[PDB]
Amino acid sequence: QVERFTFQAEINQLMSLIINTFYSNKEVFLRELISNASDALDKIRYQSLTDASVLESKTELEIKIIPDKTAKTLTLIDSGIGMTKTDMVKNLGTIARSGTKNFMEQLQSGAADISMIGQFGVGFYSAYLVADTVIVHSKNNDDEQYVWESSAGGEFTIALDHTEPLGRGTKIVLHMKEDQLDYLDETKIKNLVKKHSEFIQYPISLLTIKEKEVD
Repeated sequence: QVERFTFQAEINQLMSLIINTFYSNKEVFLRELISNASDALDKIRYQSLTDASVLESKTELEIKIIPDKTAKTLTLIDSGIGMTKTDMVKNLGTIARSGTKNFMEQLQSGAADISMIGQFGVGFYSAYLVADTVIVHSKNNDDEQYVWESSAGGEFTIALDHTEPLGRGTKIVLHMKEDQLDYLDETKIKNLVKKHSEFIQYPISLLTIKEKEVD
């Protein structure tokens, strides 16, 4: 069963700004999503320093990135703390901090730019610089696996997830814009991932799917 929600007014505005106005360093999205993956890993790691048994659902702490030219998708998977269902509504549909609300005014005035979005915990929405639709699958130790989706337009959905179990963590699937497809190209994505993960302390693996006709 599919459950439907409205973005908080500010999140709608953030998303319109990202979708409808111009910004020339769209590649910032990758920095933001890798940073979010790192933070979720930090969090499970932190818990495990008290109770190593929290890692039982999935023992590796790593990040995987999978460009798929045929599906037109860029997938980023981490084995971080994951989000419960309520985590997901809170984190991907709302703003918590008043600081985040006022940053939104600074941003919308043009005084701040999109690249500082992470300082205010909404770096995720930068995915919409390069993607028309975003799917987030997540699994936290204290809840079931859920799947969130939004193509923006003021609304998002959440459903029980019946796809491949993560064990623990988050998988973000960006359905790429027609014009932003070179982010799926091997050399470009390799360089970008390298550039934007230099201080990340978790292993990051990049997949390359090659497809050749056999003659």
